Amino acid sequence: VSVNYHFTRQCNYKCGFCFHTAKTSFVLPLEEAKRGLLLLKQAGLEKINFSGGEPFLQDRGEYLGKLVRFCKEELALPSVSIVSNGSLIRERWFKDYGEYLDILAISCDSFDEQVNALIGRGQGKKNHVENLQKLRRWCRDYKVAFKINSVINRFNVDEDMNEHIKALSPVRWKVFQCLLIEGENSGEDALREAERFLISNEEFETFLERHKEVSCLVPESNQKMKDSYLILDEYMRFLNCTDPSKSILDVGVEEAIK
Ligand SMILES: C[C@H]1O[C@@H](n2cnc3c(N)ncnc32)[C@H](O)[C@@H]1O
Ligand code: MET
Ligand code: SF4
Repeated sequence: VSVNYHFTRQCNYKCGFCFHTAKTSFVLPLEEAKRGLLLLKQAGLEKINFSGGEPFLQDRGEYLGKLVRFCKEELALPSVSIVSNGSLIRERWFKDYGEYLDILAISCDSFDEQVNALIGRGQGKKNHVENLQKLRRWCRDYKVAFKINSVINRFNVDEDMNEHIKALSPVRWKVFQCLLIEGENSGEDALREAERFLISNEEFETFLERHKEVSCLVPESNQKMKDSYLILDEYMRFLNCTDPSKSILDVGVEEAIK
């Protein structure tokens, strides 16, 4: 019914906890991605979420825009979403592709710009929060629903974001407990080592209680992510958050799900 397509692993940020790291530079040929997306449509997909990696990095966002247009215009998917760090989104992308996009979720873990910088949620300019605010205004002007995703971690577990989130008035505020995935952000050879970012379930629940007045908050605990977050990787193989499947481009959707 719903799928997270991490179609690229390249990114311009350096988030210390990143759980889907730059292990490859492979992106499928556009027509191959279209072929697999059609299979998903034929298997009953109704909601697609483009992720990564940074979705807007590949071909300056043009690759992503073509797949978004394909999903809306050719596959007639009623819900097409992107999750992005926001830093590379050009207004021209909205002009060219925004009519095909339902939802843009921007990842922002703190409203203290210095906290984002220290976490690696940036590329040096230390203006990640201010960019989030501009993207809100573009979503309003181009009629795209705006969501914000935050990873709750050691450095923001005590932050009060109530007034900041209410002022941004997002459709949904998705709040992820920092998640460890072996081979991604855990291991001597991993590109990231996220252990120092982790928080306990009790700490996570405390953050949620602090923000109980935010009615658009939606929590994503570790257990929820393990139970319900499905990944389609850059080869269109299925992965979970707990070897990859065969690619749907080889064995089809059904055999790949097992
Ligand atoms: C796809 C979503 O995953 C979030 N994200 C990135 N790394 C982690 C992690 N270690 N734990 C939980 N969420 C994470 C991104 O910030 C984005 O919002
Ligand atoms: C592993 S996160 C992938 C989506 C995007 N890079 C973000 O952080 O919002
Ligand atoms: S979590 Fe950070 S480093 Fe990882 S892909 Fe998203 S923006 Fe890039």
